[PDB]
Amino acid sequence: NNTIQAYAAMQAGEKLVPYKFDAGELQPHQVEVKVEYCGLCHSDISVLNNEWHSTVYPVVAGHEIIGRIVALGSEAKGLQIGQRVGIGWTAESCQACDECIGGQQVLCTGENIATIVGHAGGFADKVRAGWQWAIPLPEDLDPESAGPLLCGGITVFDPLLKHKIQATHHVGVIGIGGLGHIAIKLLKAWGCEITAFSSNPDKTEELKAMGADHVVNSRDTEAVKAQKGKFDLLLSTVNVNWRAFISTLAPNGSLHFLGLTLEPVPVSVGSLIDGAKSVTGSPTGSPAALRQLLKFAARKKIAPQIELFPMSQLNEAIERLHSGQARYRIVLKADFAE
Ligand SMILES: [Zn+2]
Ligand SMILES: [Zn+2]
Repeated sequence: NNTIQAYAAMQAGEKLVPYKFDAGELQPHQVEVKVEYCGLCHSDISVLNNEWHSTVYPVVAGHEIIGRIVALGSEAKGLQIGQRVGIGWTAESCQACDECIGGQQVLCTGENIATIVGHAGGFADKVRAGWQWAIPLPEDLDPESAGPLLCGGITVFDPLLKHKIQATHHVGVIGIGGLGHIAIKLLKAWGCEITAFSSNPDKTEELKAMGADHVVNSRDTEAVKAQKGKFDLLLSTVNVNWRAFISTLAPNGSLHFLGLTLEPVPVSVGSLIDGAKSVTGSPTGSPAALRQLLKFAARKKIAPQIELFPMSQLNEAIERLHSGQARYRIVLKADFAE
């Protein structure tokens, strides 16, 4: 009665394979969700490949989950069976440390668990998480495209909150894959002036229609230099000239890293000192911000353009992600036998 059908990597770099496991008894602090959709992004690939030397094999990935509650632990508050919720990067936190009790559960300094790190995620017919991390969806939010908001969306949304970004500010976005695409739509709803840095000069018309006010060839060194002093906030999605880009920050501006790149970034202290600039990063959101983002997306239409695959075609979906051709986020539709 606790069997979960899933897709797992048995070792690093393998094709994902059909995998059944015994989830054990649902614990009082947990909820169980029947998966409807699950987004796919490069953080899944990184865990599948043990890039961060934290993967427990077999690993069931998937951390952009939309589904409905099918079971509640006795400690769950505010939820009901049948309710549509989202589950993102974080599955459990301790609820009692200073960070958790003060509403920063993503910064938990006690025991905490990420959805796909030593835990089974959303590439499955059911998934479990702590009740505070099952984020209620507005009834009017399209479930098919909402999954990516729990990862790509929140990693852009949280720096907007933290840096108190307003419509008057000018924000730059470095690299426009699926993550840069979500950033542009969110920033357009925010009212900001938007510059997109792209190495593909052919995409200039599509980026502008996406909401970008300006498009800069990130390969042109002189063109990046010509952006000196413009940005209150610079959002990097990349994975590879940081002096040149720090120069494009306005006074008091921030360079903010979204995804976990492992390559160290050499920072000249003088470049931070002279303009009172900062380098920062932020995790994948606490429950209050996740709730706020879903509410905002129901009002503004920030959801990404998605390509939908059946979950039974996960390996094909992973190949599509790797091709770079996805426009713009890949989502799996759960299609397990009932
Ligand atoms: Zn993701
Ligand atoms: Zn905690």
